[PDB]
Amino acid sequence: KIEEGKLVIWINGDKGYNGLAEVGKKFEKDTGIKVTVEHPDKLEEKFPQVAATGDGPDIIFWAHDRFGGYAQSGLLAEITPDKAFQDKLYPFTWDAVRYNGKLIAYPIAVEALSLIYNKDLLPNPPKTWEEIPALDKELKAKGKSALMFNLQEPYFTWPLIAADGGYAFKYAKYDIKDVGVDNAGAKAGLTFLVDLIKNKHMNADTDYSIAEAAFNKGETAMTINGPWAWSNIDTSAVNYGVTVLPTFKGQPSKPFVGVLSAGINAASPNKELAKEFLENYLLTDEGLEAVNKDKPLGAVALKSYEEELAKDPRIAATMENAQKGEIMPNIPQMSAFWYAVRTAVINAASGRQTVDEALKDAQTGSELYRQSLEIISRYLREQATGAADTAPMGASGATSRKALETLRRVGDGVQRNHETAFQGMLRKLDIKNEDDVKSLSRVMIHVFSDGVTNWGRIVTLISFGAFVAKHLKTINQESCIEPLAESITDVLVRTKRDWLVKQRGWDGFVEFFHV
Ligand SMILES: Cc1c(-c2c(-c3ccc(F)cc3)sc3ncnc(O[C@H](Cc4ccccc4OCc4cnccn4)C(=O)O)c23)ccc(OCCN2CCN(C)CC2)c1Cl
Ligand SMILES: OC[C@H]1O[C@H](O[C@H]2[C@H](O)[C@@H](O)[C@@H](O)O[C@@H]2CO)[C@H](O)[C@@H](O)[C@@H]1O
Ligand SMILES: [Cl-]
Repeated sequence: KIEEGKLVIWINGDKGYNGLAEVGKKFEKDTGIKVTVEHPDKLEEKFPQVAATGDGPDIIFWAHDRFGGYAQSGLLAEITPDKAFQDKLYPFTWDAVRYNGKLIAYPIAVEALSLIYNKDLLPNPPKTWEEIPALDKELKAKGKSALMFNLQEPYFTWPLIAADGGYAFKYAKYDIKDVGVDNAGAKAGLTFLVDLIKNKHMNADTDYSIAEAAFNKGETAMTINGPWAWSNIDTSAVNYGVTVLPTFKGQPSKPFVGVLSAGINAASPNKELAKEFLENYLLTDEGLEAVNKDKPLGAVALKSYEEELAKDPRIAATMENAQKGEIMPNIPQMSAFWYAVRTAVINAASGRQTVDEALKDAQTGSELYRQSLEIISRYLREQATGAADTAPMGASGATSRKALETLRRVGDGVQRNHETAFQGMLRKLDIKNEDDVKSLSRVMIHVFSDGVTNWGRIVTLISFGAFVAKHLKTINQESCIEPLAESITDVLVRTKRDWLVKQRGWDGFVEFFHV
């Protein structure tokens, strides 16, 4: 599906895509290979959908956080630069694009949010979130507002949510069992935001465009944005500074740090062309300058050029915020985490849910994959061997234990009553190895995805997995069970995410079958 002898590149509409296209023309000069740069809407949602069918761009640009998802689904080429090239970029940038030990992208630039303030309105920007209300009242008396930023994307609100002890996945590797979305710190940050809105210091409908227009016209004294934004402010002749984000309850705002990264599509027939492009045209002083001059990249991964721009106090401020922040995890569940928190912030801001209701649903949504896997993996393995897993359930272990106990009753019942259809389907598929299992997964993915949503169909999906798992054990294919459990889990949580959260996840399963 992807055309050989050219390069199609996807990059977000806020990045320097005219600059990248100029690096594209220089490549075409040397090679006679045309480079098309596109910035489609939602490209971070479209890439996984199209790339799975062997379609999409040759190169996708996004922050590193989405790339583990892409790599796990087999959508990215392993990149293998030689030592001489690896040494040209900061090790910590390479770390951002490492997944299960393999480099899955080229790092381009380190991004963090800063407080951007209009020096003519606000000579001294506020050190604390707590002083922004009184600053707003002072500025409204003069026909201005204190602060506007994008309330539609949780990336911009996260630094406040995280300040007093909100976190996504705990680090001390990343404990995926430990989600800090509905703890006291997260509640405190989101409550402060909702109070700002309730008190008319901010408007819940403010998005990227409205904040940018209002700051760049000198109507609001402050915004929160990344380096990409600076170009448009330079154009506006607002006298702006870039500074440390305000503290909350005495603690730094903790922005989620992104490394803008360039991944090669696994389905691309143009991998050597993509590698030559990214290594020897883009990731050079001249290539990054071309992009940076269009929309600023931040602290670039390329040591030689980072040194040249390091003296810029806007970069200095970006790295001060990044140091108070945390590098985003690249784990496959990041997409689910962001979707959950996006919904929680929009709903709390709008009044559709209270902060407690919004962050509860977000915690459920963020924990959904790992919780579902634990139940589904334990059911298939204990069905297959006749022996339960001794290891303790961990956090939400009561939910997991009671869901496992319910599924034992209800799942054993479907395997007994539907033995005929299950044996029939198992006998048709000639399951004798991991290849046969992967093929089954593809079919079962289709049949489950295509049908209606209720606990019975969900039990049927998991119970068929149990039925198959018993087969795999008896034919010395036990190593195929975990990958089957991961397949079932993946399609369950991806295709029924909203319904599952609406039911309070596995608590709803336990209550629905309570007798
Ligand atoms: C495992 C399965 C599925 C199935 C998957 C499947 C299919 C093919 C594969 F290769 C692998 C997995 S993933 C999946 N996920 C959800 N539901 C599924 O099935 C149900 C229908 C169903 C079938 C059999 C037993 C029970 C049962 O539903 C009980 C139920 C339903 N709704 C509420 C409450 N209870 C459905 O789609 O609604 C499936 C679909 C049809 C099906 O059998 C259909 C009958 N066939 C006749 C011909 N024979 C050779 C074969 C049998 C079977 Cl065995
Ligand atoms: O809002 C959730 C969103 O946050 C990040 O996306 C940032 C991106 O890193 C920046 O490069 C810039 O474009 O703004 C985006 C926010 O609108 C995550 O990278 C992304 O995965 C996540 O969905
Ligand atoms: Cl409100």
